[PDB]
Amino acid sequence: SMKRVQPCSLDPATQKLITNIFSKEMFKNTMALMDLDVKKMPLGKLSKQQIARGFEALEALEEALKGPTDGGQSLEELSSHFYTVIPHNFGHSQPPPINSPELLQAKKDMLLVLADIELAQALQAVSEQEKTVEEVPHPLDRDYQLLKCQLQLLDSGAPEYKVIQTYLEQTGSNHRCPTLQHIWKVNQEGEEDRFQAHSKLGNRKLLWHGTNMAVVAAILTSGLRIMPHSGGRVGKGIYFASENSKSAGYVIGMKCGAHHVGYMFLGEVALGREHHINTDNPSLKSPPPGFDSVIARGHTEPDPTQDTELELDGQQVVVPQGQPVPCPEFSSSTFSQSEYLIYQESQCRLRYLLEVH
Ligand SMILES: Cc1nc2c(c(=O)[nH]1)CSCC2
Repeated sequence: SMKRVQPCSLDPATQKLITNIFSKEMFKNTMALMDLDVKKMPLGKLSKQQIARGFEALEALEEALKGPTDGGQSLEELSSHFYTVIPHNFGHSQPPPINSPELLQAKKDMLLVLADIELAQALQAVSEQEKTVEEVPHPLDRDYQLLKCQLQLLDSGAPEYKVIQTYLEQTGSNHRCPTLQHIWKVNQEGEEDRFQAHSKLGNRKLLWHGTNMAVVAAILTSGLRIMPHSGGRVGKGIYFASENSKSAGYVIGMKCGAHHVGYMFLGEVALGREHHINTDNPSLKSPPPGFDSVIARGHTEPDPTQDTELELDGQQVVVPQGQPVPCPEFSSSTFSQSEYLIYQESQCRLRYLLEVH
């Protein structure tokens, strides 16, 4: 007969977060923003098979792009097949040909977001145990438990609160300053074991990772990942910034009522011996031999003399506290702001999640 729904155990802020990151409207908004046809590709219709087939179309396009003219299919023809697999919407005009490396990576980045949307759908599937029991958790407790990631809301007087607020305020944009609403301490267990492997590795820094809302659930469940087909200015790794304003550019938020809500992570990254670069290298898949990280160095860096430390699981972790200052050694760099790169998932541990407006 009628199953009982148990009261929610979660505080209001965490309830709102959980509502936001599993929101169907949000997921569909993200798809429409990536030019996808949500009518032809419903959320409940998304499959891993479809996404794999899309990546296979992009791989064929990549091969056609990298040359030469070998008498294969045209770029228009191979685009047309991609759009059969992954329906796009451009006001019912024909979609554009995927005919440049820039556009190709954009379609790769899109499919990676769609893969993390699919993940959140699959995660929500009702299990057979859940159908037999006569009392069920509040839907938000259920969704929270699916993450298998401990979240703890921080209050104003938490040991790290002011340190994190200062990091945000001092390294964020001077005019378009993102407003802190909430901070959660993040404990994704199953990250801990692989992270402990790097315990001898010094040079740890708390670094920003801005993200769109559509991939937050996947990150909470899985950690920050190096996905096949991922890339960027410093190659195939996980990207962090010491400047909030740099990471805030990657925060795709959503309109709530009269405000715009978005999410940013702080990860503890074991950088070890750093290799500094000053020119883009999209082909990097690891640091040079003897290095543990690659730092694309910017014209500016948060004033190192203002750096502080937090103790996280018995380790000292550098947290920038200073406004960006010019670095004369990197004044001719192709990077205005630094991008911090690691090339294995175990060198980072999620530590904090911030809600910003
Ligand atoms: C998704 C994401 N990308 C990057 C950053 C980020 O915070 N998020 C900062 S470095 C440049 C790339």
